[PDB]
Amino acid sequence: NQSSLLAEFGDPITRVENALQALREGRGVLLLDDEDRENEGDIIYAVESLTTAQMALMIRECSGIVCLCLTEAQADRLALPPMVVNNNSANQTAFTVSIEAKHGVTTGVSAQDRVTTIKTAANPQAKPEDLARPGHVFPLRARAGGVLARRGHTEGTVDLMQMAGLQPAGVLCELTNPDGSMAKTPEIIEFGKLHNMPVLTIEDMVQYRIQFDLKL
Amino acid sequence: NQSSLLAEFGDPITRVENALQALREGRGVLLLDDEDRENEGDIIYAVESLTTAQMALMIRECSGIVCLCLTEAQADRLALPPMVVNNNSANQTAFTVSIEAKHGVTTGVSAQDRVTTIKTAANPQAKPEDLARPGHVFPLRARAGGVLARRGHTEGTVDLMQMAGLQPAGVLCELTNPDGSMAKTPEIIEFGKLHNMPVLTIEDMVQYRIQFDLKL
Ligand SMILES: O=C(CO)[C@H](O)[C@H](O)COP(=O)(O)O
Ligand SMILES: O=C(CO)[C@H](O)[C@H](O)COP(=O)(O)O
Ligand SMILES: [Mn+2]
Ligand SMILES: [Mn+2]
Ligand SMILES: [Mn+2]
Ligand SMILES: [Mn+2]
Repeated sequence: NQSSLLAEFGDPITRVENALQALREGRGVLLLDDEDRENEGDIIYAVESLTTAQMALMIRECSGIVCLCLTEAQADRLALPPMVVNNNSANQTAFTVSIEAKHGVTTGVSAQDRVTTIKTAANPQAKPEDLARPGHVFPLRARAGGVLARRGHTEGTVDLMQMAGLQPAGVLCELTNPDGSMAKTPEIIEFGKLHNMPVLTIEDMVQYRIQFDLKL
Repeated sequence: NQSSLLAEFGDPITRVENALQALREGRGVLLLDDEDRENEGDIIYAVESLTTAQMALMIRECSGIVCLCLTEAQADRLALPPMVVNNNSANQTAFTVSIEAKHGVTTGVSAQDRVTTIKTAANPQAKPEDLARPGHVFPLRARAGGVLARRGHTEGTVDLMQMAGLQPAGVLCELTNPDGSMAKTPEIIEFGKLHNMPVLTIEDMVQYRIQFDLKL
């Protein structure tokens, strides 16, 4: 069972602490949501240490649809409305209109261009016009309350950054197997081993926030 | 120079004929746009023969942001408005709001789910509600006139399908190098060799349409 499979990463508190420490060191982590939800593992990286090589890894190993998780304040600062008014997607994933950096990029898709666009959007001094729309980076609005309000990877990502003392912005992308099927827990653990990436779950995060009166 | 590099695929007419023949056989092709434009090569597949293995190849070898090129009529039939009203992206790429199949899929990202969503959207009997919005497939509206009106991969894709006698819908995604840089003409030719994919250019297509009074 999943809990058993993740015992080798530690108990849930340790799984969380190790994930926060990796983010502080500028490395990436792997977050699983609930098995009854998507049952998917996302590579997560902090924006402030994001490199081209980290972006290249997400693109060649994940779905390629790399999302920027932002606070509501930061999405508002950028004037990013939701992509659609009545979002009838399954999880109601909070996609804004997509974005490209307006300067410093060419077609927008190269790993470097995506990082340039991500760092431009996430800049606390960003202004709306720094971003052309549409583009090849996909922002997601994290709910206030984080994973204590919505058990999504979006909220997990921004919560991880805050809990780690980092700028509240991170990127994510779903781990995909070579044959196009989505990575399940055994493949996610194995990929974390290869790439020295801690593995944790939203459930670990909820327990942790609800054991250390953590309001972010 | 590029023209020289592509002489080994034939003269421009032959490059086009070989691309149309591969599509009819259900294989994929590689389309380059103008060197002064994006200078990028897209893997293109026809929707009607699209398989999970073909979708898995685009995801692990390309940007992962897989687009469905549709006619204006078909995008209208699906009630797909442009993602943004004032599109200030560089090429004014005609992104609609993104889509997922409403039935037959789980999270939407697996290669199989994307094909399910693509085949649902492209179905000539499709209705708007067959697609949830937003999602993980990105439709693009091809301009009337095709590449004789707009020299984009979008129009190249739908034009290729029509010229080949196929249903006017195809998918595309930009060929990406392992390190995240975008594939340039030498890498595109080499990738076409490996995967037995013809290579052609929008310029080949414009010449061809303007040498065989081809109005589609
Ligand atoms: O759809 C996705 C991004 O395109 C992934 O499923 C991402 O994890 C969605 O976020 P969430 O888990 O918060 O709904
Ligand atoms: O942006 C893209 C898809 O996301 C690619 O550049 C695609 O080729 C864009 O289409 P076009 O060449 O017609 O502008
Ligand atoms: Mn910020
Ligand atoms: Mn998710
Ligand atoms: Mn059609
Ligand atoms: Mn293009």
